[PDB]
Amino acid sequence: SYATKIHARYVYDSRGNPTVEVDFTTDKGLFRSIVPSGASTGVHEALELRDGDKSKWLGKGVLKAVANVNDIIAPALIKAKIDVVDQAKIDEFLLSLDGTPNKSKLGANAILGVSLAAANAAAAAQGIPLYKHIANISNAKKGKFVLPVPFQNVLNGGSHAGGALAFQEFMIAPTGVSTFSEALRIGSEVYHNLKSLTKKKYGQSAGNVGDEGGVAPDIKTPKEALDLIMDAIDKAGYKGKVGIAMDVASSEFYKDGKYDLDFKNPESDPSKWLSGPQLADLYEQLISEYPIVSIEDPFAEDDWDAWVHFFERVGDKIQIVGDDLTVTNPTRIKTAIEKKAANALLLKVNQIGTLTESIQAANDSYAAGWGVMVSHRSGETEDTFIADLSVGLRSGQIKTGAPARSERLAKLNQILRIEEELGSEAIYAGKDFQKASQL
Amino acid sequence: SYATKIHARYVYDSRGNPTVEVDFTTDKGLFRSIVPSGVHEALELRDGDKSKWLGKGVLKAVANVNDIIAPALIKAKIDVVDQAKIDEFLLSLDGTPNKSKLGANAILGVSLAAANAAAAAQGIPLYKHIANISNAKKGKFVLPVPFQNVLNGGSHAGGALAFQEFMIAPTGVSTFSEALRIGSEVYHNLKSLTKKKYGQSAGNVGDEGGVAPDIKTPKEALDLIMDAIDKAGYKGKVGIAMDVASSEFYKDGKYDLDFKNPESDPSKWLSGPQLADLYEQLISEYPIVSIEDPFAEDDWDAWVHFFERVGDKIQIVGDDLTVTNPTRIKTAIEKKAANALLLKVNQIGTLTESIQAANDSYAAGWGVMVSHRSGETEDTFIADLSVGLRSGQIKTGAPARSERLAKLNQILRIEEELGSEAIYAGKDFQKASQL
Ligand SMILES: O=C(O)[C@@H](CO)OP(=O)(O)O
Ligand SMILES: [Mg+2]
Ligand SMILES: [Mg+2]
Ligand SMILES: [Mg+2]
Repeated sequence: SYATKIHARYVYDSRGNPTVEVDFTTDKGLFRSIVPSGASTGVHEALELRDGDKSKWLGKGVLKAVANVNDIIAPALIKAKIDVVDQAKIDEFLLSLDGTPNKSKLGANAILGVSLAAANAAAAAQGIPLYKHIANISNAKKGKFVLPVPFQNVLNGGSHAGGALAFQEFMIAPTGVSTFSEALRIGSEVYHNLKSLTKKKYGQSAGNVGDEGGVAPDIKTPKEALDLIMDAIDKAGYKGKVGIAMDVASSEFYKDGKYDLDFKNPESDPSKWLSGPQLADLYEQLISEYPIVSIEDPFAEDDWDAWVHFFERVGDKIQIVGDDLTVTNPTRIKTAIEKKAANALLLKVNQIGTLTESIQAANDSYAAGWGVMVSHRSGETEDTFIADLSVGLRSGQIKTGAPARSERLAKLNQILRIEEELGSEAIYAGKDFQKASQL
Repeated sequence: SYATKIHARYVYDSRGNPTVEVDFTTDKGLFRSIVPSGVHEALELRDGDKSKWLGKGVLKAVANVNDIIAPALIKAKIDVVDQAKIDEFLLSLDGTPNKSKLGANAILGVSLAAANAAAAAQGIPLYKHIANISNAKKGKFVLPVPFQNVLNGGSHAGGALAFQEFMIAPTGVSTFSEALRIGSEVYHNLKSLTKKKYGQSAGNVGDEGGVAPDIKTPKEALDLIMDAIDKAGYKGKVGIAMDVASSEFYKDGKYDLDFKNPESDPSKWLSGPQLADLYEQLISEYPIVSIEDPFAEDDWDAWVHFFERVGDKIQIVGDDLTVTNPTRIKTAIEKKAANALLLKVNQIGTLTESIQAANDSYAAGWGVMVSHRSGETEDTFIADLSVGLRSGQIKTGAPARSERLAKLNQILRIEEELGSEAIYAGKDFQKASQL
């Protein structure tokens, strides 16, 4: 099976900004993939190509990226007649057209849609589900399929919501149940309880949501957020069954070698900005005070010494996830493994730009004993690729939003479909999320 | 082409509540539909088990599809292209006047999925199959004006603002693509202005993707929208629509525009005529092109009087008035209460009945605005429905949250597919079905 037609268009993401959609046609039909887009994007991410025409979409058009697909990538790839099942060859071909380390000739947002749609087409060519094709090409361990713990960002801050809260994501992780369906039900019940409690304490507007569907109360401290979530877990009836995770996204508030926990205040007092050591101490206290099982981007994207020190302190007690640190990039992951800076990778296909490189990132992580959490971006779409990716890679953990806003539920609903299809051939990762690939 | 397998499951809607999804398999493949969620409505069946989803499970509706509808329909071997026969069969199976045995949520999923299978059986897009079975005027397809709910009040905001929905309608351009782009730009400008004026928190979004700052008066809301249109660079090109949802503040035959204040002075509540005056003033000061539920759901005389006043200058839309209900619709047409209907397919429960309600409206010279629900999904059926029915109007949210954008994105795909065989309804949205 090879591409007969490849056509790109722009569509609107969940924030109302344009992004790239690719239609990849073979003998088996038309396969569509849509590229997501971040807000708190790491400086080391592959290039997201935007038009910069201030008169259209506030400079956020993707007409140039779409044209790169239609006029450069499409005719070259179609001429090549590459078997879509050979994902590595598809991706090698796409990388050859760009020839830059950060995909800055064509744009990662031109390349990725083609890479992902090829994988969908390949699944169809073999008459297998996408998650099985991914398990094949990633060399996942053979046995039961592992369904991921849904890490649900139920309270949004940082760059994803207006208000004072600096830390980006406060997540629940329903690890203390035996099935994915139960975990999603519990997440939805805790979330609804949280919405009710948030409106009662902070007013109706606090129950409106951030970019990823979490409630967005205007609060200044992590303690206030965590206390709210603990109350929701308790009032929903699931005390002791629900872990908490954070994405600090600390690069967003790293200034003058320090960390501003009031960074959205134009008049933030710089005498109150924390050093690396001061911020590390705050985490150690929170990890003791709350059932926090995972912290992501606790220090800035190149603040290696701070990660290394913190890992020495608490790496055996919690999952420590690289996101902006690692940017789903094997070269950065190598450095992080050598330095002992983290013990898990946040896997974002659009940080690196091809499925093959994303899978290499995952396998490099697994080889080092790391966990992998497959992730959405804050600018998401109706695309559901990451659901199948999370299952195929046997990650045992996915981050794809609060159980609100359908760019989030679309992924969670797809896992429900996968769970039903597999029946007893699947197990839910549950408490084993961190080492799920080995199960 | 007939059903070889029909299977339902629950999935989660855009508010995190369960809803029904149907997989309908034929020789052409698997076709999926998902049902949305919000005495005159078809009834959605919920489980009421307070220990699961706070009583909002749809296990019973799902079981009705799997154990009752699927085997009966599969046995009957009905050609899916014959939507009317499919829906007649489904209605016969239930037999109740409001679909309360099997549930409207069980019935609609099968009805919509069958339509998708039927399009595939004929090798045509869903919007074309809908055009065919609805007997839409032959000629160019009409792409709808997106009525985009950018700013919320009423029960959706903590301020005094009594009116429920403020929408933009980018009518002053020649293409759907340009309309949607302008809508996105105006929305982003509105968000920015809202955060500046009311604080960063006021930028966080409601169920349909709009913002809900603490606003005091309709004038304050409309001035904010006008400022966003102007700052975005599209002065004169963008209409405004309102959903007043006036039943929410109708008390003792009067209209309390400060209904969220428990000490609202009843001597300041507006009479029907005073509220009509207010609307007339707003229509003269702002480019308001449509008002939904300007008067309460059974305050018929008020609608009739208001229609005689301004029915020739603006669209007047029934929602609570009409409830996608054939008899309420008849009454409204006979009384001359309004000139447009909100079409909510899940309020009536089959595609055939939805199309009948649209055609009854068109026959009376009414407009039809195809509508989302508050609880939406990644399903895009209503995009193809708005195009196939030649409605010229769709209400499917702000340009934020993908249960809203998925519909608008589908229209982009339809637009590209059609090229010169499509026209944008633009300023002609009211009578688009006759364009
Ligand atoms: O930092 C993050 O983990 C992401 C995903 O939630 O947000 P964004 O896509 O804006 O980077
Ligand atoms: Mg980020
Ligand atoms: Mg992150
Ligand atoms: Mg209404």
